[PDB]
Amino acid sequence: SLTEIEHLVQSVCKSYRETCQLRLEDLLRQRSNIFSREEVTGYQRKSMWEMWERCAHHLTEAIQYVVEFAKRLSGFMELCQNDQIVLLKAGAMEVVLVRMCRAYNADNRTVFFEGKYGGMELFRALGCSELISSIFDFSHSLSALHFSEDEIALYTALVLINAHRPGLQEKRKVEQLQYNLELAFHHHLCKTHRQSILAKLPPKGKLRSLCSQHVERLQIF
Ligand SMILES: O=S(=O)(c1ccccc1)N(CC(F)(F)F)c1ccc(C(O)(C(F)(F)F)C(F)(F)F)cc1
Repeated sequence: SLTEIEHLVQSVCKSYRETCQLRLEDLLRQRSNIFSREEVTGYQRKSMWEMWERCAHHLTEAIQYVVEFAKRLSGFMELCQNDQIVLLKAGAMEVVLVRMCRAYNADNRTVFFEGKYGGMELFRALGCSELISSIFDFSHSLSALHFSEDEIALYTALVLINAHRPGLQEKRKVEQLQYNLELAFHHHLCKTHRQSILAKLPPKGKLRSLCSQHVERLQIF
């Protein structure tokens, strides 16, 4: 019914609030805390290897919270061990990317990274301009939509629970789950007068195309 769906919305948003890693109020009030021209040089002078192993640490950490988010998600636990791993190893990464836009400031084109805010010149040492630019451009486009926490909660759930991932065994059951989440998302945008964000959402395939490029560069190192 309908009450079930309102419950599902509430259920999903609680799970995100508990597992958002960084509170929005902390990220917003620290927007004035910017790296000095000296501190950026410090990061710029580091080696690829140090810089890669730092970023890979923050990512793994972020993925832990995404995993904890998936576990609190209604229906996910009921799935088999195979489909759980299929959905996670495909989408955990994609969720992390979506989550990142909260840490992005469009006013000065900076991102929160290890305590302070800094532009993309901070990652010079990684040696991959195009990849970093992708991340910033993607976050910038998502930041203009002013995603609420609940919108992020519901959207990331749908990113993660997708019945189009190859190698699913219990496909029919993942469809059912996705379904209810789609409805929950649409219901809530209606309740909040935010139906507008749908047409402004990233096209399906974009998220996946980004991740696939990021994972390939990463596996090198
Ligand atoms: O905090 S991060 O290191 C970060 C990287 C770049 C810009 C801002 C923040 N981290 C973001 C996270 F949400 F995971 F904390 C992050 C680390 C590494 C990446 C990479 O995409 C990849 F491929 F290594 F996973 C890349 F290193 F390529 F940038 C992406 C994001």
